[PDB]
This record gives sequence, C-alpha cells and structure tokens, in this order.
Amino acid sequence: AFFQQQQLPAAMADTFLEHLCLLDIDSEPVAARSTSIIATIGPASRSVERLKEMIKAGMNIARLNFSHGSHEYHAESIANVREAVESFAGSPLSYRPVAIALDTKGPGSGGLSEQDVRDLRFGVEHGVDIVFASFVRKASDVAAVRAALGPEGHGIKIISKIENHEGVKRFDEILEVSDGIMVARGDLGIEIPAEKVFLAQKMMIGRCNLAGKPVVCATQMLESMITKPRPTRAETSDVANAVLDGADCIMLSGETAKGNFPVEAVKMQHAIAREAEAAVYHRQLFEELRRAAPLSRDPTEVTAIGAVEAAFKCCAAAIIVLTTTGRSAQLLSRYRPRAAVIAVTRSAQAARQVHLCRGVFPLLYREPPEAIWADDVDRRVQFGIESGKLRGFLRVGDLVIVVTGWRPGSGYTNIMRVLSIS
Amino acid sequence: ELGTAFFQQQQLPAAMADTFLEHLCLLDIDSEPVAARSTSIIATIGPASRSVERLKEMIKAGMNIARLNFSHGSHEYHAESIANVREAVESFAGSPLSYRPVAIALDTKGPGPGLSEQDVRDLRFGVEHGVDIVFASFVRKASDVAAVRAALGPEGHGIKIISKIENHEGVKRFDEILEVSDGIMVARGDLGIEIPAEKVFLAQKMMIGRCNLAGKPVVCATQMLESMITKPRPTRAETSDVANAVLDGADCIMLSGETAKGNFPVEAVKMQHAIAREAEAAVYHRQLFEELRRAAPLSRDPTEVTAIGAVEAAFKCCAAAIIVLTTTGRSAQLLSRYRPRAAVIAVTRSAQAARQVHLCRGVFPLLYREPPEAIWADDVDRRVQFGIESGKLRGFLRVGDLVIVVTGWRPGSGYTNIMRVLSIS
Amino acid sequence: GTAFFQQQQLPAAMADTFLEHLCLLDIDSEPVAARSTSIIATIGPASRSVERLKEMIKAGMNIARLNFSHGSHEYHAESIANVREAVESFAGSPLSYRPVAIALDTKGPGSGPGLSEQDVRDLRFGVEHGVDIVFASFVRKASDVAAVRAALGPEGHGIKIISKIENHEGVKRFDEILEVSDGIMVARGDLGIEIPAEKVFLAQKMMIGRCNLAGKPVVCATQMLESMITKPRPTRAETSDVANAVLDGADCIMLSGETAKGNFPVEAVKMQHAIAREAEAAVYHRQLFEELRRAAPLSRDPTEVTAIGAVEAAFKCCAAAIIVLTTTGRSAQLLSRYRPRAAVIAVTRSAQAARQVHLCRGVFPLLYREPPEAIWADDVDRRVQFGIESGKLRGFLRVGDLVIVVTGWRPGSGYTNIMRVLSIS
Amino acid sequence: RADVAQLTQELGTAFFQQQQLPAAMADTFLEHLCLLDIDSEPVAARSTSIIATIGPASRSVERLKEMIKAGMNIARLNFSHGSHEYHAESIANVREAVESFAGSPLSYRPVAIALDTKGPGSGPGLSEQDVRDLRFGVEHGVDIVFASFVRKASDVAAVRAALGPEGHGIKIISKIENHEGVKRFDEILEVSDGIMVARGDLGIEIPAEKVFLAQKMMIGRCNLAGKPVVCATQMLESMITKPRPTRAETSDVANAVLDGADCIMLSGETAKGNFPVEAVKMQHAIAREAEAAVYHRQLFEELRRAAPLSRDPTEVTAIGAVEAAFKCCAAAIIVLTTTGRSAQLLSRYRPRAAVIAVTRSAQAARQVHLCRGVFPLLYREPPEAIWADDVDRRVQFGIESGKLRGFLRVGDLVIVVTGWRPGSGYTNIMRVLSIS
Ligand SMILES: O=S(=O)(NCc1ccc(S(=O)(=O)c2cccc(O)c2)cc1)c1cc(O)c(O)cc1-c1ccc(O)c(O)c1
Ligand SMILES: O=S(=O)(NCc1ccc(S(=O)(=O)c2cccc(O)c2)cc1)c1cc(O)c(O)cc1-c1ccc(O)c(O)c1
Ligand SMILES: O=P(O)(O)OC[C@H]1O[C@](O)(COP(=O)(O)O)[C@@H](O)[C@@H]1O
Ligand SMILES: O=P(O)(O)OC[C@H]1O[C@](O)(COP(=O)(O)O)[C@@H](O)[C@@H]1O
Ligand SMILES: O=P(O)(O)OC[C@H]1O[C@](O)(COP(=O)(O)O)[C@@H](O)[C@@H]1O
Ligand SMILES: O=P(O)(O)OC[C@H]1O[C@](O)(COP(=O)(O)O)[C@@H](O)[C@@H]1O
Ligand SMILES: O=C([O-])C(=O)[O-]
Ligand SMILES: O=C([O-])C(=O)[O-]
Ligand SMILES: O=C([O-])C(=O)[O-]
Ligand SMILES: O=C([O-])C(=O)[O-]
Ligand SMILES: [K+]
Ligand SMILES: [K+]
Ligand SMILES: [K+]
Ligand SMILES: [K+]
Ligand SMILES: [Mg+2]
Ligand SMILES: [Mg+2]
Ligand SMILES: [Mg+2]
Ligand SMILES: [Mg+2]
Repeated sequence: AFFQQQQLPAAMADTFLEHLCLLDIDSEPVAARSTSIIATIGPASRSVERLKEMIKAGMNIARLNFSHGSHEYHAESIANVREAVESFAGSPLSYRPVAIALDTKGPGSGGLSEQDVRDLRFGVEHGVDIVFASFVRKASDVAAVRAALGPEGHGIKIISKIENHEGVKRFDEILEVSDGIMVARGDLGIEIPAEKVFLAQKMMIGRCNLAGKPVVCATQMLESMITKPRPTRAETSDVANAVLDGADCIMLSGETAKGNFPVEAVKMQHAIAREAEAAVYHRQLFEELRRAAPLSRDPTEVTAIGAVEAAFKCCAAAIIVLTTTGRSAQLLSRYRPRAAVIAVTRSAQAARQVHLCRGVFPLLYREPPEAIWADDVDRRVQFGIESGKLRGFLRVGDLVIVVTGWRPGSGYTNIMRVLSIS
Repeated sequence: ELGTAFFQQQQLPAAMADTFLEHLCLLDIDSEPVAARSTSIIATIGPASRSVERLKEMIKAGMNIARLNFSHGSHEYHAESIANVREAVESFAGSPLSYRPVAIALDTKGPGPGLSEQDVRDLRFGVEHGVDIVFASFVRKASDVAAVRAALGPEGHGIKIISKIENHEGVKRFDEILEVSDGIMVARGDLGIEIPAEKVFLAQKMMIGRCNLAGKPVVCATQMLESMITKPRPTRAETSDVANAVLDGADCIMLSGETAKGNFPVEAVKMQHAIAREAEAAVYHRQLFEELRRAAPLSRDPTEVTAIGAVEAAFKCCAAAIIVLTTTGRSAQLLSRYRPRAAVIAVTRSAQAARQVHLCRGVFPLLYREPPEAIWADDVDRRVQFGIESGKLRGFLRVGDLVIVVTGWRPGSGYTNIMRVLSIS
Repeated sequence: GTAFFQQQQLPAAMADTFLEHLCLLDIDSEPVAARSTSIIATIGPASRSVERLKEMIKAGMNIARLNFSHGSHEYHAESIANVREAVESFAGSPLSYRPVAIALDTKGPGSGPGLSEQDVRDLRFGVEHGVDIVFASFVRKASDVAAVRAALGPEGHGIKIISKIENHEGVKRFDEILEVSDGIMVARGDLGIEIPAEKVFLAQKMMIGRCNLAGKPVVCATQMLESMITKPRPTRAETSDVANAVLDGADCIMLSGETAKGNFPVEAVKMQHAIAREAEAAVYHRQLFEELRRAAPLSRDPTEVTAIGAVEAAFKCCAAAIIVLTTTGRSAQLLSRYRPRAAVIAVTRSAQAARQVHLCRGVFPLLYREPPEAIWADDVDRRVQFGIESGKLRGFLRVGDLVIVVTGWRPGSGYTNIMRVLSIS
Repeated sequence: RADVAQLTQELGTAFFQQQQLPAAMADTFLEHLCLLDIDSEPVAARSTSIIATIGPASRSVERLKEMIKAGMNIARLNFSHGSHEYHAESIANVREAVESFAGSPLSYRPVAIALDTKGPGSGPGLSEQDVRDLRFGVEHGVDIVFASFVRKASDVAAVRAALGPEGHGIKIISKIENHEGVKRFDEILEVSDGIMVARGDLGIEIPAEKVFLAQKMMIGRCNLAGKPVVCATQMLESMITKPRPTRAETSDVANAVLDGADCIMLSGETAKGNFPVEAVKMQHAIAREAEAAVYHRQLFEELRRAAPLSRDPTEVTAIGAVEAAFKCCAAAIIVLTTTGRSAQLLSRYRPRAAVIAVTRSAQAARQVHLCRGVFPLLYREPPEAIWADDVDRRVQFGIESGKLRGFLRVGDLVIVVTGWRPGSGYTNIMRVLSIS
C-alpha cells in the first residue's frame, strides 16, 4: 500500500512516457504540500478572523500590494496578519510562521520612483521579510532597491518581478543579483504576445531551478474564483502545471484581495499543489539537477547533495536541518527531494523567509538553551522530530537524515546523519 | 547552407539540448515559429458560429473540425449546420491555396446503463448525413464503444469513434476503452464534477500519454479559453492551459461555448491557433522521439517500419515535409505517432480520409481528384508532384528543400513500404 | 519464436542499463549472425601456397596483407598471383564466391622525414598490380598521407589509404591524419615501443572511438594471437584481446606472424572468426545505436539520410539483412557507420569496390558479373534478386524474413535515395 | 562547461587534464572513448589489488620484500603443488618480509595470505586432501580461501564446515572453472564472500571464445552484488620467460580492470617465472592507467540505479558519502571499520576517491585488499578513555597517514565516515572536512 500512494509507480518509471501512463487518480498524496501559497491581502482578506482562516487553509506569505492603499492601510494589514499569526503561538510544536511581502508600485513612466523609496522605507520600518520589486529591467534596478532598503534592511529578500521584454532579455543579469524571481504574467502578457508568456514562464522557472533560487508563478491562476466558488478546467490545469514546471511559490491576487472566496481559493491551490507534487518525475529530475549543479568545494553544498542522495536511498520521511539564515535548507531544496526539509531555526525572520524555497518547513525554535553546544544541537534535532511527529511528517520506525555543522554560527554545515525515529 | 538565422527560429537551440532542464532554459520568446500549426482545432457550432459568412471566417482562422453538439438542437437544426459548414468549405474550392477540407463531428447526448434511444437516432442521422467522427459521450467500458459501433448501421463503419472519458469508471477502464476506440477525448467538464477537480490534470496527462503510446488521436476539451465567451482576450491560465495541452501531446484542442455561444468565436480560434504554433515549436523532440521509438514495440508491418525510417530520415536532414500517399489515412497516422517536426502532407483520393486525418497531429490533407493514369507508377508520380506543387504554393516547400516521400509497392491500401529522399526542383 | 529471442545475446541487447547487459550475457546463447569484423591475414611462407590460401578463404580471410618490409617485388607479385588464383578457384559458383582484398603494407620512412624512395617504387608496384588498399606505415601528419596519394598517381585514385599510427606524433596529430585518410590502423607493435606499453590500450580505444564517430574503418593490429605462431590454441589474454578489439568497435582484426610464418595459419583465422562472432553478438546495440545516431551530424546528402532511415527501419523489424546496390561501396559504408545488427549485403559490379568494402564492419560483398539489362529498373531488380539468392544460399536469409533494400533513382554512383521493406519469398 | 567552471578556476586547468578527467566528464560513452589521452597522467593510488602466486621464483624473504615494494597485496599459496611443510615455510617468509616494514606504522603495508585448494578432481564434493589443507590454513591463520572447482552452493557450505569454528573469519572466494559453476553462478555468489574467474580451467571446460562472456557476466554480477571478483590466469603469460609482455597481455590486464575486477592475479608469472617482480610492476602500471580510464559518469549512475533501496544506515551513509566525494573531487574517504564492511559498502559504488580504512583488526586490514579502492591502515594505539576522542585519534591517524603517503594535501576535501556508538554495524555519519 505504501508503494501505491503518492504516485510512486509513476515515479519509478524508466521513461517520462511510462511515467505519464502510470499516473493514477486513486493514488493519494501523502507528503505535506511543498509549494508555498502567497495570498494578496485586501478588503476580502483583511479581518483578523478571515486571516486566521487563510492561515489554516494554507497561506504561507501575505502580499501587500503598494499599487493600492495608503501606508496607514498597509500598516493595519501588517498588524492584522501578525495578530492572526500569533493567535496560534500557544502551541509551538504546531505554530505556522507567515512571511510578509511588500509588492512595490513600480517605476511607471520613469528607474526607482520617489513613492517606491518611501514605500521601501515603510517596509524596513515595519519589518517586512520580502520585497517583490515591480518592473525590474536590469541589474541596476535591483541595486537601487537594495540601496533604498538601507543598512537596516540587509536581511530583506529581493524578488525581482519580470514583467516586460527587457526584463526577459536581461534575465541572467537580474537573477545574478536577485534573491529570486516572480513571473509577473499580468503585465508580461500585455508587454509580449499572450501566446509567448508560457515560454517565458518555463524558461525563467528552469533557470531559477538551475540557479537554486526561488521562483514565483503569479497572476490569474484561479481568476474565475473571484466571483465563482469553483475554478475552471484551465485554471486547475494552470496551477498544476506551474508546480510541475518547478515553481517554488504560487500566488493569488484578486482571488484573495477582493474576491468572494479568498479562503476557498487558498484551499484550491493547496489541494492542486499536493496532487502536482506527488506527480513529479523525481527519477529524471534528481538526475538532471545533480548533473547540472556544478562541482563545489563548499561543505554545505557537498553535505546537501549527500543528504538528498541519502534521503532518496532509504525513502527518508524528512531531512531535519539546523539553519540560522535558511541557506542550508535552501541548498537541500535545490535538489528537489521527495523528503520534507524540516528547518529548525532560532531566527523568526529566516523562518518566515524560508517559505520562498519549495519543500522547506520552518520550525521556530523557542525552547530554552542548553549549556553544552553538543546538547543544544541534539535538543534542536529532537525538537524537529517531535514537531514532525505531531504534524504527521514522521512516525516511529521512519528514517531521517539530520544535517548539522561542526561549530555554531552560519556557514559551517558539514555533517549528515542517518537516524531512526524512536 | 541553411544559415545561422534558420537555427535560431522554431526553438531549434532548445530542441538540440542534451537535457530537459537545458531545453527549458533555452526557450526563447524571440525564436519565431516557422512550421504550420499541427494541432487541429475543433470548434463547436452554435448560434454564434452558424452563418455561412461566420463559418468562412472560422475556416480562415484555423478551424479544422466542426463539432455538432447533439445535447442541444433538433435534427433539422443540425442538418442546417452541416449544410452551412459544407457551403462555407466549398466556397474556397476554386483557389487551391485557400481550400482546406473540414471534418464534421457528431457529439452524442449520452446515456441509463448503456446506449440511449435518442443516441441511436442521432448516430443514424450521422451516418445518413455523412459525418466523419463521433464523439461518444460518457463511455465507461468497451461494450459502450461496441454499442456505438453497432449503431453506426451498415453504412457507417468508416466513421471514427472518439470515446469521451467523463467519469471515474471511464478513467479506471481506460485501457479496454482505448483498445476498441479510434481515439479519446478528455472531457474535462463532466470529469471535473465526477472526480475531484484537483485530480483532472492527472487524468488528462495519463490519457494523453497512453494515446501517444498507442498511436491513437487524443483531444483535450472544455474550458480551454472559457473567459473568451465574453472577453476579447483570454486569461494567463487559459493560454497556459492550451499550451500545456499541446506540450502534453494532445492531437486536437477544442472550443465549446467559446465558439458555439460566445461573443468572440473567430478570435478564440485565432488564439488557439497562435498558442498551438508556439507550443509545437517548444516540443522537446530529442527525448520525445527517443522515447516513442523505444516504447513502440518491434513490428513486422512494413507500414509501421517505413514510418519510423521516414521520421528518422526527416529528422536527419530537417526535411521541409513528409509527403505520404494514403487512401485510408493509416500511413499518415503511423508517421504522426512518432511526432515528426516535419509536416506530413497526406495525398489522398478519399474525401472522407482527407477530412478524418485532421484527428492526427501534423497531418495536412490534400484531396486528389485527377483521373487515374493507365501506368500505376505514373499515377504515383503525378500524386507525389501534386504534393510538392501544393506544398510550394502554400509555403511549406521551396526549390532546394529536401522532402521524404512515403509510398507502397503496389496499388491499394496496406502496402506502404518505400521511403525516398527527394530534392525539390 | 521464444528460441529466436534466446540466441545472439538478445536478452542482454534489450537490457536498460550497461550493467544489466553484462549480467545478462549467456555462454549458452549461440551466435546466429554472420561474422561482421573482417580478418586481415598477412601473407608469407606459411600462407603462400594456392592450396593453403583456399583453406584460409574458407576459414574466413577477407584481406590479404603483403608486408613490403620483407621480400622483393618478384616475391610480392607471386603472392598476388597465388591469392588471385585461390580466389578465382571459387568463381565457378557466383552465388557463393568470396572476394578477397589485397593490401600493400609499406616499409615506411625510417630515419627519413617523409616518403622514402623505396616507398615510391613500392606504391607504383601496387598501382601496376592492382592493389586495393595501402597500409601506410609511420604516418605522422596529414602531409604524409598526401605524399602517399601523390605517389599513387592518377591511376591509383581508387586505392584506399589506411594510415598506420605507430608513434606519439601520429597519436597527437590523429585528427588531421584521419581527416585526409580513408581509415586508420592501430599498429600496436611499434606503438608499444614508441609510447609506454601500459598506455597502448588508451590509444587503441581513443582511435577506434574517433574512427567510429567519423564513420571511417579502423583496424586493430599486432600480437592478437601471438602464441598461435607455435601453439595450436591461444592464451586466455589473446582471446580476450580479440574479443575486446571487436567490442571496442574495430572494423578489422589482423594476423601478422600468426599467418605469415606460423605453424597454424588456418587455425589462427578460424580462432579470430570464432571469437569475433561471439563478441559481435555481445554488442550493446541499445546504447550504441542511440549514441551513433546522436553524434552523427545533420545531413542534406540523400545517401546519408537514406542510410540512417534504413538502419532505423532494420532495427524496428529485426531485419535479417539490408541489401544495398553500390558502385564505389560508399552506400554500404554509410549503412555500416550506424552499426546495424542486420548484415549489409552489398551488391556491386565493381570488383575493386567488392574487395574494398571488407574494410567496413558488417558489409558482405557480392560481385555481380551479369551484363546489363536494357531496362535499368530490371537490371536493378536482377541485382536485388541476386542478393536475396546469394543470402539464402549462404544462410543469411530464410523465407519469411524481412529485408531492407537500399537503391538510387538513377544509374551511377552518388544517387542512393530509396529505402524499401521487403518480405523474403 | 558551467557545471565544472568554478572548480576549474579553483583547482586549475592542469588538474582537470590529469587522470582522464575530460574523458570522465563526457556526456556519452563514445565521447568518453574519443577523449582518452595518452598524455593524461594517472594521479590516484592503484586501487585494483594484485594477487601474486608464491613459488620457487618468489619464496625468498628478500625477493618477497621486492614484490611488496612492487605492489603485491595478496600472496597466493597453490595447494595443487608442494607439501604442508613447504607452504608453512612460504607463509613464514611472507610474514617475515611483511613485518620488515612494520617499523613505520604510518607507511606499513599489510599483505593478505590466501590458500588456493587443489580441488575435487574425479570426486563429487570436498576431497580428503582439501579437508586437510583447509585445516592447515585455519591453523596457520590464512585470511582467504580460493576454493577450486565450485559447482553449487553446497560446495561452499562444505568448505565453510571444513574451516571449523575457528575459521569463521576466513573469506571464501569461489573459483568458477566449468559450465556448471557458470550456470549455477547466482546460488554460488549468494553464499560466497566473492568469486574468482579461473580462466585456465574455464577455457578448457567451455569453448575458449566464450570465456570473455563468462568473465564479463561474472564481474558484472559481482559488481551488482557488491562482492569482490578476481580475474585470473595467463594475464601476463609471456612474462614467464620475457621481460616485457605482448600487446594482447597489456590489453587483457587493462580490460579486466575496466570490466570491474576488484583483483588481478599472477600465477606462473610470479611462482615460477624469470621476472616475478617485473610482472607485479607491469600489473601495477597497467591497473593505474585503466582505473583513470573508468567512465564514472555512467558507472556511478548505473550502480546507484541498480542498488535497491535500503534501510541499513551503513548502506545509506555509503551512498551519501560517495555522492559527496564526487561533488567536490574529494581526495579520500576516511572510514572507521572493525570488520571491513563499511569500507566494502563504500567500494561497491566505485568512488574515484581513495577509501582509507582505519581499523584495529589486523585480519580485516589484510582482507580489505579484496575490495577495489580500499587502502587499509592498521591502528595499533591503546584506547582513549573518552570514546569520541579515540574515534578522533583514528580519523587524525588517517589524515596524517594520508598526508604522509601522498593521498592528501593541505586544502583537499575529505569525507569522513564514522558511527554513533562503538562496535561493528553502527556507521551512520558522514562529515565533510577540509585538510589543514
Ligand atoms: O525530468 S523531469 O521530471 N521530466 C521532464 C520531461 C518532460 C517532457 C519530456 S518530452 O521529451 O517532451 C516527452 C517524452 C515522452 C512523452 C511525452 O509526452 C513527452 C521529457 C522529460 C523534469 C526535469 C526538469 O529539469 C524540470 O525542470 C521539470 C521536469 C518535469 C516536467 C514534467 C513533469 O510532469 C515532471 O514531474 C517534472
Ligand atoms: O554503448 S555501448 O555498447 N557500451 C557503452 C557503455 C560502456 C561502459 C559503460 S560504464 O559506464 O563504464 C559501465 C556502467 C555500468 C557497468 C559497467 O561495468 C561499466 C557504460 C556504457 C558502446 C558504445 C560505443 O560508443 C562503443 O564504441 C562501444 C560500445 C561497447 C562497449 C562494450 C560492450 O560490451 C559493447 O557491447 C559495446
Ligand atoms: O544555514 P546556515 O545559516 O549556514 O546555518 C547552519 C548552522 O547551524 C549550525 O549547525 C548550528 O549553529 P548555531 O548554534 O549557531 O545555531 C551551525 O554549525 C551551522 O553553520
Ligand atoms: O495509408 P494506406 O491506406 O495504407 O494507403 C497506402 C497505399 O497508398 C499507395 O502508396 C498508393 O496506392 P493507390 O494507387 O491505390 O492509391 C499504396 O501503394 C499504399 O498501400
Ligand atoms: O554507393 P554508391 O557508389 O554511391 O552507388 C550507389 C548507386 O548504385 C545504384 O543503386 C545502382 O546504379 P548502377 O545501375 O549504376 O549500378 C544507383 O542508383 C546509386 O547511385
Ligand atoms: O565497518 P564495521 O565493521 O561495521 O565497523 C564500523 C564501526 O566502527 C566505528 O566507527 C568505531 O567503532 P569502534 O570503537 O568499535 O572501533 C563504529 O561507530 C561503527 O559501528
Ligand atoms: O504585478 C504583477 O504581479 C503582474 O503584472 O502580473
Ligand atoms: O461533454 C463534454 O465535452 C464534457 O463533459 O467535458
Ligand atoms: O607496422 C605495424 O603493423 C606495427 O608496427 O605494429
Ligand atoms: O585454477 C585456476 O586458477 C585456473 O583454472 O585458472
Ligand atoms: K504593485
Ligand atoms: K454532448
Ligand atoms: K611494413
Ligand atoms: K589449485
Ligand atoms: Mg504588474
Ligand atoms: Mg460531457
Ligand atoms: Mg610497424
Ligand atoms: Mg583451476
């Protein structure tokens, strides 16, 4: 029965054609949903009670669209999100961190606009985790956003939105200096022929997967759900194909900001993503990712590949990684393991930001410290295991891969352990 | 010889890639499609697309198959639709550059345990009116297909039966249904209500893959450009859906309300045409052909053996087209199963076969009407040159191009065994 | 039948990985196909008698090597005459006659920089006596090949030049030598003294791989069955060496002292024949054909395009043979480069081409002696029938087998463009 | 190029020109062959073990010291010839020559002693002389038994029973020398520690032109099973009377290594020939060239795909360690082992990195020579009070001996494989360490 669930017959197939033929509608998904859901906050999703429902439905990142609304409006939104998130902090083994992202208005007719500088300053002051920089056309646009974030905003992640021909053509230079990319299909579909957008989406997702950087698929994913309780056949297909393409995050705009079914739209994206993740052809995917990733003398990079290889060999339920900045979890994520990457961190900001990486499940470690570093480490490992058992990721008898470092401080991951649960 | 510009068009850098990841990374929005659109467009005829003038516009936009939905309307209504389609098609019989045959398909109302009384009457209507295809609704088992086949009276055995899979039973009994059907339609509308909406993409991808493996046509249907019923442009999810159905391996893409009752029927056809052309150039032929080749079983049928040699030969020289002489369409279908990048120009004396080959991806029919030559070898040469002259006239061929010619050793269907490499003069 | 798929290592040939392939090798799986790797035997005192030469032709000798490092022109002319007498002693049965090529192995430059004066005299002797191949000793650069070609003059245009790589310079300048040569010989004797003995296997594997990539014949030579000069059976290392040269991709295997001066010249030929047959069945065609196909560049030459379609077609039906009509042998060489499991039966009227095609693996020459038919298509059919009749007589074909026939559209060399699937009657 | 561009800038273009690295990075096997370079020098230590047969030509303690320096890893005693007194003198001479280098335990070279049985002859099973010879082996502390003419699983059970309770640690390598042994191969391999492809008798029992098929099949199955396989007989036959081998002989040795043989053997070449040391030197030189020419890109992928899923932490750690070593071009994998099993599981994935096995067991240190790429280090120090410190001292001993023998340099990356608790069977940790 284990090998009949989560499309395992289709995952073992020798060819991609055999893989497609073996897809079974009766093979149920078992693993936790790996692709993060970004929901846009607006009138339909601003109440603390509504936001609690969206967190339970699966929202991982809350997007504030600075194209509409005042700073007072957005600060109220931020406060409501934080209130709804902290309403579940009572049970630290089941608490879900939610990132806050600021989507800039953009340059419009103009480089970096004066309103954008004021909005970016607002984001730093209000402690946002991510910036979705609108209409990025070159590497110098990213540098301008980075400069506007100042010294207090070094930790904020910059996700460049590609929305026009220039951004697509200069993609490589933008990706090099960005933390990730958003495939902003709305404007892109007006700037380039609508029938060419799928080529740009597939190219940008592929390059981001190659680079190991997060990529978000955005706009009109479940558009009809703004007024209707169920999406169209094209919409469910679109969500599924974005996940199959390799998107780290999927987004909802009007569907959650102004629609009549914001919670239902989140539930739909959650349901589709789970099905699509089980349908991933890991046999060729892991091989291609392995072959494409360059040789490395960075021990974190070397431990990540060894850990993902080890997890595939034993069908590990999870890979528990200790991370400070989230980097060790990101390097595990780039190899697209079938095993969940449970990232145990003390940094609340890192816990929110690792939602950008597919398959990373952040656990904010709030237990009291241990005096001996070795005991402190073991405690954070056992923490990941208890939360994993509570949340359904792990059972007694399961195998896990534990990824740690040799000394405290970020950048020293170099150990991989094969551990049996209880 | 061909130029650097030749190798930058139709996603050729992405097609030459050693891995699927490299292939995705090499996709270029500036790489323009050159080949003719190979995925057929099925448009549903209704109040929005019934007039002879409106139908002429849809043929020019790219409609290859006209679907008559027998869930709505009387026999008198559908016979008027058939007559209007035939009138609009024959309005271009003068100009060989604009004349294209259009298939007529009957979509049944559906069942009850088995074939309904109304369905038997509707199938009899189809035989009497000379329809080419039947889209049999709610097929759940092989005996359902046999019932449709039996209902296609003594005169309708040439009609193609495309079984619509619309429920859990049809998905579970897929293999037995495909074995006895001519092809499949992934009827996503009802399927999305019978099974969880989030599982439909799995059923679509599985059924397309199995149809590609079997060498049988598969249609992706319902809500492809749904918003275009009221809006002139589709959503980002809708264009993505059409593109992904083509990339998945669908032979045909369909329009229902978009053409039958919508405000932009011609614009919806134009949109599907535009997306399909882009998506066909983005197909990863390097791994696709290898997998199709490896998966297809060994064969001692000369048509099947010639088809693989012809597709292999066409890939080797970047052949502008594969010209195949076929009477039933079978030879063109066997070429099509290997998914060549070259156009399959099928020269036939059969008007029905010319209409039905629209079900197979990349098959471009040419109806030949010349009186037969006394020497068979001269009749073959005359039909082969007609394929080249038409090709030249339509933009597929130029002097200096290479084409692969597939013929047989003796007259009559079933003897295809020759593949020739010809230089266009 | 089940028994068919148990012979000639077919389970090992169908394996998904190279590791699975090795694990499936069966010592009880008997070779059925004809031995495709040619045997070159050096003529000397042990193999000069007309009766002895008839035994070597029956044992499997395809090419007779005349070593111009030893003996006078008078000696070599007597050799040539004895070979031709023994070969023509079987010309009474044209359906079973075996052509034998005559190759001249030059003495070399020695201390000189380029072509020696004795080499010029020996090369002109070869042209005067009608030799087919030249094994040019110690080739170090492309200009060495040009010098041999110039010394052959205008009358020696058809002679094939196989460059012997015997030193570090030849290995380093390999690419420029191969570009201008008809093929290569891996002269392991001198090479093993010029470079460290433990590095020779790397040079052999590299040169064979590059020759296979280029589609040019490659010969593995020297000490293959060395112990058989005095002993009736070879060592375990010697049989392994012969088998591995075939598995590496060598078109020809050679015997030097083993046939020229040894006590068991016929037994050495029989041993090489037996090992090569075993090794050819153990070839992993699944990956090999895929790699050859992928590595070969796109082509607008119809012969090149027909060859790949024909090999692809032969694999699809497990064709017993590919019968090709050839004037120069080039059409057979282009089929051979794709390493088909099917025998390439080359029917030719050129006695020289019939002798030279022995350089290409899996090409079985048939010299057709009949005068032309007035109708060219009838002449073409008669030759094809001759191939079928010879192949039936020799055991390559049986009634019911499928065969691929490769012909051209007009008389004369360079016009191959047709591939046909034929059932043996 | 981008998949090796950063590491190329770091390690240099000269690094990537050595040990057939361009040929090893090739996308196809055809490209791999085309890229083989005679100028690309081997850098890695010779990983295929050399088994030399001891006889009149190689019995003296002085001659044996020369053979150990030439590369001999296993000494074979052929019980088809000679008395027990003769073989005991041979064993004593081997041990004397081996211990003459024990002064420096950081550079000492352990040598296994293998007993090759006479065989059943006319009989159906284990002969009476074989029982006496096997008892002799147990009494004299031999490490391996090469059991002649094994034809079924019950033959290896008989050898195991004849070894008695004290010979439980001895490895049984079954010799396949006839059609029955080839046909029942799977049942024999299941119960054996490894196999020897005994080509001499096999070449007389089956057609000589079919032996290469049997060799290639048995090596492939042994590689798939993760068990040692020895290629034997007539490898450098001409070197019995001549100082240089033939072109077929060098080719044969190279092809046995390329086929996947863990060990290569010398029989008459060392036992009775005129050039026993030269034959060992030749096999050493060829094996080093052949190992660099291995197409690791497809090999590792195939080994990985063929090996079944495992819930054994040693098995899981071994594949993660080999994958990690390939990612950074690790100079070595240092593994702590008691029985040699952890080193054997690393070896089955055919890493290009040397597997430096640190052990306290002298028998395990001798027996790991059966596994390709395993370099045994016998640790003689007394245990530390804290187990974690004892472990670290052993790891450091491996790093220091690896630097001393040339395997490691400052700046190199190494993968360290250890367990979480003392005792055999608990390997579960993989560490990436930078050499300082
Ligand atoms: O290796 S993959 O898993 N599969 C990729 C693949 C997709 C198509 C084709 S084909 O040659 O067009 C084809 C062949 C046969 C039948 C056909 O109908 C089509 C081959 C291989 C993967 C790797 C990536 O680098 C990535 O970025 C995403 C994917 C990917 C793509 C689609 C999936 O369904 C999926 O699970 C993963
Ligand atoms: O595709 S091939 O058939 N073989 C290709 C191949 C050979 C080795 C390796 S491996 O990665 O080293 C390896 C993998 C697994 C187990 C192992 O023990 C070894 C993989 C694949 C072929 C192609 C040519 O370009 C050619 O010139 C000759 C051959 C060839 C070589 C050896 C044969 O046994 C054979 O039949 C053919
Ligand atoms: O992903 P990052 O930022 O490199 O953090 C991983 C770090 O986690 C650790 O295992 C634990 O260290 P801390 O005690 O600082 O939490 C480090 O040794 C390692 O460097
Ligand atoms: O695709 P189909 O129905 O098998 O038709 C292919 C047939 O067409 C031909 O090429 C031409 O034959 P006709 O003259 O009868 O049209 C035959 O030789 C071949 O058998
Ligand atoms: O292999 P080559 O030398 O190119 O010769 C192939 C030629 O042989 C033929 O099949 C038969 O021609 P001939 O009648 O001149 O022998 C030609 O059609 C073709 O051009
Ligand atoms: O390879 P083996 O025989 O399983 O031994 C590996 C064992 O060696 C160790 O690394 C060290 O253990 P010891 O203290 O017994 O020498 C263990 O942690 C591990 O279980
Ligand atoms: O801004 C966006 O997200 C877009 O344009 O799609
Ligand atoms: O009938 C159809 O096409 C459907 O239900 O999707
Ligand atoms: O000339 C040769 O053939 C040689 O030197 O081996
Ligand atoms: O016994 C042996 O070693 C043989 O037969 O080769
Ligand atoms: K915005
Ligand atoms: K209907
Ligand atoms: K010579
Ligand atoms: K013995
Ligand atoms: Mg926008
Ligand atoms: Mg329906
Ligand atoms: Mg020489
Ligand atoms: Mg023996």
